[PDB]
Amino acid sequence: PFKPLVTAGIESLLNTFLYRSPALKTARSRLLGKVLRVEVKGFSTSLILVFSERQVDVLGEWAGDADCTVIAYASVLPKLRDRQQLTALIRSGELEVQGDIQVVQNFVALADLAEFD
Amino acid sequence: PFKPLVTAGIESLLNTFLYRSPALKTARSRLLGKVLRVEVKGFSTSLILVFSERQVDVLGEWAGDADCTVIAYASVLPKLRDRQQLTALIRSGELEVQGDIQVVQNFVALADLAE
Amino acid sequence: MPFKPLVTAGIESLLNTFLYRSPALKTARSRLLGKVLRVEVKGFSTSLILVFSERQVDVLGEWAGDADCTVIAYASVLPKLRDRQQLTALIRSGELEVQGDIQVVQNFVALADLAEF
Amino acid sequence: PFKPLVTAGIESLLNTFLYRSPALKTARSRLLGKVLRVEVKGFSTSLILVFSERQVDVLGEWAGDADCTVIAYASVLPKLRDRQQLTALIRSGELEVQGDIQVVQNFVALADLA
Ligand SMILES: [Ca+2]
Ligand SMILES: [Ca+2]
Ligand SMILES: [Ca+2]
Ligand SMILES: [Ca+2]
Ligand SMILES: [Ca+2]
Ligand SMILES: [Ca+2]
Ligand SMILES: [Ca+2]
Ligand SMILES: [Ca+2]
Ligand SMILES: [Ca+2]
Ligand SMILES: [Ca+2]
Ligand SMILES: [Ca+2]
Ligand SMILES: [Ca+2]
Ligand SMILES: [Ca+2]
Ligand SMILES: [Ca+2]
Ligand SMILES: [Ca+2]
Ligand SMILES: [Ca+2]
Repeated sequence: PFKPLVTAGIESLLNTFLYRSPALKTARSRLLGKVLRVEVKGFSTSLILVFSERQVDVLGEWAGDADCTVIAYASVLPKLRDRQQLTALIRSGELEVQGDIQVVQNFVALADLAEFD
Repeated sequence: PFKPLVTAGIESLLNTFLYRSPALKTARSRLLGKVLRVEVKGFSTSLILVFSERQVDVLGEWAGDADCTVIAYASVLPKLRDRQQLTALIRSGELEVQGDIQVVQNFVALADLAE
Repeated sequence: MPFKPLVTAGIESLLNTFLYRSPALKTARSRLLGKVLRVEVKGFSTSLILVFSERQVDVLGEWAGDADCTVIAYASVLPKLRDRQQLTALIRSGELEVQGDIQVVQNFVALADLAEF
Repeated sequence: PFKPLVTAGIESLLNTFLYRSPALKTARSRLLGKVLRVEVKGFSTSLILVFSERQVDVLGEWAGDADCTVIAYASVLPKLRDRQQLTALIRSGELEVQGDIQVVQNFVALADLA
């Protein structure tokens, strides 16, 4: 399978850009204890992001309850890099939000200020 | 340095009794991604339990939102060993539950299976 | 882009997902507790340092210390370090060079062989 | 039952104080892949500390050979909190060091920074 390689590469990417900088501590702390389930529309699978203080875990399977579920095609997910693009994708129907919309809004705010040094 | 030793001793106790047995897997999985903030009434301090697949983190301070908040004096907290004791503690007023009562019900069911 | 920080993080993610999740791999993992395996990727002329603990494996890009076992091979031969029945042939062929404690790479390959991908 | 609770409580304490701060990264990296066996002299028990990048593992038992072994009574072991403290305990005879003394020196330097 290619899913174990996709979840590991996404985990690597999110942690390198969102969890390395001390400037991103406040944006990361808004996501503390949150689970963001992403339902990939093209493929039959989901990606589950679990947010901690020092890391984000990106899982293929999760027996728990998610605080926010986002349903979209693989192609639209890289566009979730700011609040302006998130409002447009919801409006266009491209992205469906379930649960606490503030989880995905705080994710996109953290992603908007992604940096590595 | 009293509180850091209490949170570490509680974390040690919870993981040794609740996270070691493979028989407790189903009870543990009902607590996955849940946060249980305990407000210790006597000492006016809190203990925050965060539940994962392989462990429970016990923290002195937590900046997030809790799924369930239990308010009681330190003396009543060790009595959360089964569902019969929980129902009595709530009824007597000794224990106060806020949020999702199912988080504390699944905690005492997991604690009942430990010993 | 920082491919090395992303590569070490993606490798760390996979090794932990496949080798550190199953309770069947507990004994194989325990043979590696306290060991450091340095891998020199011949094509890229960069190294990966694996540090083995009880509950996890840490993957570092740089380390100024001395590793218990250093394995030198090209990126393409490294996925072949999954068959315990082949590691002896790998070494004989010259494809993989072992320095230090050969029992570290033998126990890594045996742990990797037990895992299901 | 007592020992699994002691090793787990010590593991919890060491990780909370030594493995949380990014300022302790360099001190932690000197301990990478090292095993420090601690022989508690009062109780007939040992604690084995295994140092990684992101955590310390505290084990009750281990069949391997440790990089360093420290032998002392439970009462003197909380005094291993700085480099001047360790030099005094060795001098006085209160603490016995076996193996690589640099493992315990780097542990006490990491503990001093906390
Ligand atoms: Ca697509
Ligand atoms: Ca939650
Ligand atoms: Ca309080
Ligand atoms: Ca508090
Ligand atoms: Ca809050
Ligand atoms: Ca009380
Ligand atoms: Ca009962
Ligand atoms: Ca019972
Ligand atoms: Ca070693
Ligand atoms: Ca095989
Ligand atoms: Ca196999
Ligand atoms: Ca003894
Ligand atoms: Ca012993
Ligand atoms: Ca442990
Ligand atoms: Ca000093
Ligand atoms: Ca100090």
